[PDB]
Amino acid sequence: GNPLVYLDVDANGKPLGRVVLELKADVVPKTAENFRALCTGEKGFGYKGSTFHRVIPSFMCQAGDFTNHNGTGGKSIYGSRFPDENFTLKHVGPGVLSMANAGPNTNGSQFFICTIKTDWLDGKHVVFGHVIEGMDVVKKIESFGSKSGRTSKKIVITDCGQLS
Ligand SMILES: Nc1ccc(CNC(=O)NCC(=O)N2CCC[C@@H]2c2cccc3ccccc23)cc1
Repeated sequence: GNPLVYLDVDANGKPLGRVVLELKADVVPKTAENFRALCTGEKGFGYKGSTFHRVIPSFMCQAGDFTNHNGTGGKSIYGSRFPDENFTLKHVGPGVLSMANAGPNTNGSQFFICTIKTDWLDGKHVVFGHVIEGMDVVKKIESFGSKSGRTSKKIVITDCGQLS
């Protein structure tokens, strides 16, 4: 079935707990496979040690720039960027997992988890999963955000991997 992956997240050196995500490989296999491998780190690189660099309360929490560590970078298992697979899944509510981008067909490794329904991103950002467990962790992360997106705590993915 669909992969289940996890992110263990710190805020200022103390553990917040674990976010578990289902990756919808049945709808978006390529996008799901990318996130899966970046979680395990099996290609030699991935999310372990990277940060949530942009967090905006009542919107979303953005992470995954493990190359430049500032929100301009990241890369996929396929190459630096890969196409928008499809826009079949929608940004329906809190807990939606979706790809950040710099316009059409520029998916890399950056992703976000919504804390509200973000319908205006439908057709622009590829939705590829959702939060199975650990929305409390997502809310903690959200609480350390700000209007500009700058975080008030250092939010790090200390460990990540595949559960099934
Ligand atoms: N591969 C790659 C991906 C992203 C980037 C940098 N691009 C972005 O951060 N773009 C914005 C973006 O993807 N998102 C996800 C929802 C959060 C943010 C976003 C998306 C759409 C509207 C937003 C309005 C205000 C603040 C953030 C907005 C560079 C390289």
